[PDB]
Amino acid sequence: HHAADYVLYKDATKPVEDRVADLLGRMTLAEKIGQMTQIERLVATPDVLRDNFIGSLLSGGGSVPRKGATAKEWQDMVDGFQKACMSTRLGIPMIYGIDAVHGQNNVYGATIFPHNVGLGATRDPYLVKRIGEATALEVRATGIQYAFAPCIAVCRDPRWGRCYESYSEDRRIVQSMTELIPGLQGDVPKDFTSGMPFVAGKNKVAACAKHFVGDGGTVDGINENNTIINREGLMNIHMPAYKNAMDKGVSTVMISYSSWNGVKMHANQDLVTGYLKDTLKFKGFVISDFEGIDRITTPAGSDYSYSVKASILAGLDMIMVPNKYQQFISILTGHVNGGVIPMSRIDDAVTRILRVKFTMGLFENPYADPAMAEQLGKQEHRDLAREAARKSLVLLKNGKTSTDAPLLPLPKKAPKILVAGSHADNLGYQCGGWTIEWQGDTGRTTVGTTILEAVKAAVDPSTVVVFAENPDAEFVKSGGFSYAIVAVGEHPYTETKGDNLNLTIPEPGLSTVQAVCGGVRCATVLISGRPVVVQPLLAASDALVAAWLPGSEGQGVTDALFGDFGFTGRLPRTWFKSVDQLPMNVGDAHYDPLFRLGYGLTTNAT
Ligand SMILES: OC[C@H]1O[C@@H](S[C@@H]2[C@@H](O)[C@H](O)O[C@H](CO)[C@H]2O)[C@H](O)[C@@H](O)[C@@H]1O
Ligand SMILES: *[C@@H]1O[C@H](CO)[C@@H](O)[C@H](O)[C@H]1NC(C)=O
Ligand SMILES: *[C@@H]1O[C@H](CO)[C@@H](O)[C@H](O)[C@H]1NC(C)=O
Ligand SMILES: *[C@@H]1O[C@H](CO)[C@@H](O)[C@H](O)[C@H]1NC(C)=O
Repeated sequence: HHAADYVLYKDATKPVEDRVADLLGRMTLAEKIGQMTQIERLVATPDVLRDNFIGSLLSGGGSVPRKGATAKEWQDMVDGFQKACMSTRLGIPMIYGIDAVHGQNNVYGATIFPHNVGLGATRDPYLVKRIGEATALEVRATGIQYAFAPCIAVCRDPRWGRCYESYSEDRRIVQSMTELIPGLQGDVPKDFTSGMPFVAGKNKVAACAKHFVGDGGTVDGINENNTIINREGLMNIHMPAYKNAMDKGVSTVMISYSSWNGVKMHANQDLVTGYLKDTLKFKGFVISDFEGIDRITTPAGSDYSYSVKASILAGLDMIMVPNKYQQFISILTGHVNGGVIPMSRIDDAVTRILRVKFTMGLFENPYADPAMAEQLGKQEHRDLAREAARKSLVLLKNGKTSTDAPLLPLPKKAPKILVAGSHADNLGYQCGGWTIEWQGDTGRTTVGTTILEAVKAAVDPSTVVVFAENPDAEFVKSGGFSYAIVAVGEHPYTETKGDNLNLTIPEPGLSTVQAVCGGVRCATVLISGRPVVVQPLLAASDALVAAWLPGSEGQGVTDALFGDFGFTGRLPRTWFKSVDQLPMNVGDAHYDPLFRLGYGLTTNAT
């Protein structure tokens, strides 16, 4: 279709499938295996990307060009990698992935949204769609085209360190929140075939339903462990939201480190090929988790030849190596050369990877748009995060007796008020894991508003606000305070570091609540990724709010505390009486919760 040097796959007017087949037909084995290889930016250089025909890069948690990097710095980094990839013989652009799981959270100045558990509390799928829309803009602000989200785990045991990444223990809630996908990617057209990948264009990103499948069902909530459940239970609890994701055109699916009845997901042909590809008709690409294939074996990485064979034969398309690319490429090349892995399997993997790239417009817009840089941390997106934080809050108690005056909403005008606790003025703590660093961090790690700052921004000018992180009982009794807001809870964590068999918040937390509430009426704001042992906190407190991990916009908390809006959040998980009960989920035979799934007190706006 026209000039003498015409190349069909480079023609933007041609159908995606024709472009895919045209390109695939021209590729060497090296070029094919290259597409299947995703590497960390930490090991990438122009020569590496060119010489190995690399298909993808990622930033893992905390993998950044430098701390405090601007959006333009990120764009320049990604574009530098892309220029190298576009200089190959075939000029196949790389796709760059990142964990943008509650905003573009590795990036300084990015809006940080509430984590998924709090979003489940909102029961507001359209809110979550809007969060996806805002997240896509902030990801593209940094030049990145691919977000490793949503996590559609159905966390069945809050001892899991990733429970906060699950919208709910109830698969119906998780299904509803798959609206994140068309937020990130754009809405699919009316005609759309379930299982096809979709991204609308350069202002949207590819999404990733993860981690397939049963990541939330592991024994005792042990991260990456074994999910022991029959097929009926897997299909009833852990699988449904993957079908919703297919219906919404999710572009990629990431495989879980976990096992199902002792079979590693990264080696499970029956589920990856038989079910996801052949039954759900998924036509996007399947990606490993980080060193996921290494962890097929015990010890991890002890037979990488086997890891490569098992994973590629199981049906994975792209391997998040992410560091030992030469070994990966060498081993896979050897397996193909030896007939151990057929060319049909390689061609399928590359077909899927190319399909996603062509579909999303990556060949037409391989480089960043400098005009998008200003999307990062945009006030409109912060306003959305503030709305989400407020809606996520679950009011658990509002008065010690049925006859007391309800404490909340608090008055904005009072002579003197106390703000206290380890979590009252700690932005990193209110964001939790996957914020700037992989595991999160403490203190003023990004741009945002702490609970203390939010209180100061909310109150009447005549109201004196005193901050004391851990005041003693005498300080409070002598202080002349009208009331106190005390914020405590969990420290940031991610993945296995968050696995926790006791679910008791660190001290000082309870001691501070007891000291404060003993001296003045108190509203306790509990920051956590999950239900934690709460009876002692409740006993001390006049009012108590489960605020989850609300993100950068602390004013969402004060919007409800001071009555600008009513409390509306409802528990998206069971609140247990004790950890000895676990696992214990809504619908179980011997269900004995402290607060049932769906529980939440309300207030009316002042
Ligand atoms: O970052 C890519 C994927 O990685 C793993 S987390 C990974 C971790 O396993 C590794 O030890 O450290 C990396 C960098 O700190 C993490 O990104 C997670 O399981 C996925 O959810 C995530 O999408
Ligand atoms: C589960 O965890 C135990 C204890 O660390 C470990 O020995 C076992 O191999 C794990 N099982 C799986 C399937 O990951
Ligand atoms: C609870 O477990 C966590 C994580 O395993 C640990 O850091 C903490 O010390 C434990 N707390 C108690 C009270 O045992
Ligand atoms: C809140 O409004 C509802 C609905 O009108 C009402 O039933 C309830 O009594 C109100 N509570 C307060 C404290 O105003």
